[PDB]
Amino acid sequence: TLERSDWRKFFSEFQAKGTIVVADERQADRAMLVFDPVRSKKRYSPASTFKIPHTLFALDAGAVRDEFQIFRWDGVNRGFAGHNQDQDLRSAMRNSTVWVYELFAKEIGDDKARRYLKKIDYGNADPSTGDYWIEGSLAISAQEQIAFLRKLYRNELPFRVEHQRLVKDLMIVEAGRNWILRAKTGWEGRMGWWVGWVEWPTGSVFFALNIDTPNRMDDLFKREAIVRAILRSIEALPP
Amino acid sequence: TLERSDWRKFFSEFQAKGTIVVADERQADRAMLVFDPVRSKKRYSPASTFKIPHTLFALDAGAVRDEFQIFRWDGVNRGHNQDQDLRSAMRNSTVWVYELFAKEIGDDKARRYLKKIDYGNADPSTDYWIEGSLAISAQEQIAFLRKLYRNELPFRVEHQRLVKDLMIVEAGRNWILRAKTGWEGRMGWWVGWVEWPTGSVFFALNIDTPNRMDDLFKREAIVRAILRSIEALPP
Repeated sequence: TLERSDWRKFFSEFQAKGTIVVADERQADRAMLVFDPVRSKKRYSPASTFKIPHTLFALDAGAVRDEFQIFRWDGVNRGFAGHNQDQDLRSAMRNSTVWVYELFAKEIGDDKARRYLKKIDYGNADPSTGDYWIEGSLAISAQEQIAFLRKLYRNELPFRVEHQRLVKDLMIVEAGRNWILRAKTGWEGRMGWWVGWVEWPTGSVFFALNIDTPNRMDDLFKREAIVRAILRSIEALPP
Repeated sequence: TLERSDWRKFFSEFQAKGTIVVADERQADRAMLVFDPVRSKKRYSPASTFKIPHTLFALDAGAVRDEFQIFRWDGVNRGHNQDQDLRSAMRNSTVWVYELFAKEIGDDKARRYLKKIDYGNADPSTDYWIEGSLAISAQEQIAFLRKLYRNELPFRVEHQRLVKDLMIVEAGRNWILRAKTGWEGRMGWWVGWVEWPTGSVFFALNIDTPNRMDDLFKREAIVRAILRSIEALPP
């Protein structure tokens, strides 16, 4: 691996404190790039980035059939336009609609959740807590997120390939003729994430960033701002 | 269906002659929008738009394992000159890769697949999808695409998802454009759909190409202009 201490300029540009791991697979046998190596190995609640493996759990357990199933909103104003309405998997993913996944968690159960977490060796694989991925015991590091994402990319997770493909499709955030950005944000109040990858004809560039959010909601834009600036600097995103 | 004769302005804007069928599912119980209904039902060689079903045939027959398998370029300069994977083959309409699949699949199996999905006239008599008797209409392309969208085709759902993935041409935070171009020489195509939170908007256009390659840009130009007019693509 290679430390990129010079990347501090990107974090300072947005007055943020955090870490980022970038694994560029476009060429062969390349070192992972990391800013703040120690923090990159520190485990934190995955927050909504957990929707990536959780969707696999839900599809595997039959808690959700496919991308067309609709889950009905209870009418409760949770203070999120994206949340205050019926949802399908894509809207739930795109808007981090936690209540939908709370439904899945209830149907899956704690015992099965533990088995699923163990089979994918996800962080501390501890679902002790309803939303164990937000306020529960579950925690994972930026480096561990990269390892997990690479397995999903390669269809190497112990789930139906159809489910792995559906989740990768749900993760689409942006795309051009020769590139596709797949990612997921996360925020649990004081910690924010943005993990995913951008695929190019010669290979994919994985990333996992987390930052503290002392300004709460006002710091959320920094997640994508920092990652995009870094990705652009290594030509992993169009200029 | 609803004939949008007023859409003639989009074709003339690009000095083109053709047809387009648009199925906007963002709305409940609606008719498809069509320019030149007669031509919309006329069958034409699918050309490279055939790569959508052909990839399913290839995956199903094991001619290709996944999106990571690499097919080595023979070094012939076809004017495609590099090793390819499914995505590069799709994006660039790399016919030789599919000629490879066709050879492994065989004529009998190809005919079986075509009849199973009742694709156009389902006739591979002869690249049968470019210079053979195989032909399909714009309306038939829409029907086929809708089945793929719904994971209703007679193939593994994982294969249908992979093909839909390979078709990605552009995307935004809440929209994804999946499409495939085709050109048989005298005419060309652009078929696919754009997905939005409230539903998907399917399209199938074909136009004549008297100016050959100089007319190719018109395929996307006309469709994009029409999609924008019904807010199916960002302004």
